[PDB]
Amino acid sequence: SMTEYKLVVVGACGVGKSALTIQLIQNHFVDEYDPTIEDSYRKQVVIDGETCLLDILDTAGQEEYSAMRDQYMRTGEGFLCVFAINNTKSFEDIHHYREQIKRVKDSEDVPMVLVGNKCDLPSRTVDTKQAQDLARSYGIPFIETSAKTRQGVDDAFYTLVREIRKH
Ligand SMILES: */C=C/C(=O)N1CCN(c2c(C#N)c(=O)n(-c3c(C)ccnc3C(C)C)c3nc(-c4c(N)c(F)c(F)c(F)c4F)c(Cl)cc23)CC1
Ligand SMILES: Nc1nc2c(ncn2[C@@H]2O[C@H](COP(=O)(O)OP(=O)(O)O)[C@@H](O)[C@H]2O)c(=O)[nH]1
Ligand SMILES: [Cl-]
Ligand SMILES: [Mg+2]
Repeated sequence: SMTEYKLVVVGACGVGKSALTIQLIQNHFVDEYDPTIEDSYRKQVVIDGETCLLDILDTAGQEEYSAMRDQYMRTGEGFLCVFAINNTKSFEDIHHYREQIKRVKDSEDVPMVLVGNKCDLPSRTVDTKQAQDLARSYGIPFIETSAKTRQGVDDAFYTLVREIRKH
């Protein structure tokens, strides 16, 4: 049988959670996808010779989902923690996303990948060095992405599957 992986995409409003997810699922860039929509998407992929069924939850942090947030997160096997390379606040928020994931999962060994999105844009305010130092402090990988060009997007999700395997 195919190995099934429940992945959860988190991070500040506007970092590109939806754009990243829709690239993997539908192979196109969506400009300004409805920021309020939270849904799960399924995709079959081959990673290192293993057929994987991915169930990806694209979080939107809306008030209507707030009561059930912990129940939705607890079934996640791995988390993509996304910031944008032109938004320092989204990078500062990463340690808070990790605080909440560690709380819900009651563990410091939750499979996780740090993702720096929008690497196509010129006006960078967070360097790869900063993100790699943060990832190293957590013992997790860092992957740079552009949801616009699709560069690195699959590497981010596939890296998270490899982290879930180690767990
Ligand atoms: C464009 C809309 C959008 O993408 N988002 C809306 C807001 N959102 C979000 C926010 C905000 N603003 C937020 O403050 N937090 C919380 C909460 C509610 C409580 C404590 N810390 C945070 C941040 C700073 C980590 C969000 N948390 C989560 C969330 C929660 N509650 C959780 F328990 C987890 F285990 C998570 F993995 C997790 F990520 C989410 Cl879904 C969304 C926000 C961002 C998205
Ligand atoms: N140039 C560029 N724009 C992006 C990228 N990813 C997302 N966007 C845009 O950034 C905004 C926020 O993206 P969205 O996917 O809605 O973020 P979410 O709130 O995290 O789901 C939208 O206007 C997207 O079109 C990227 O890699 N490059
Ligand atoms: Cl929430
Ligand atoms: Mg979204």
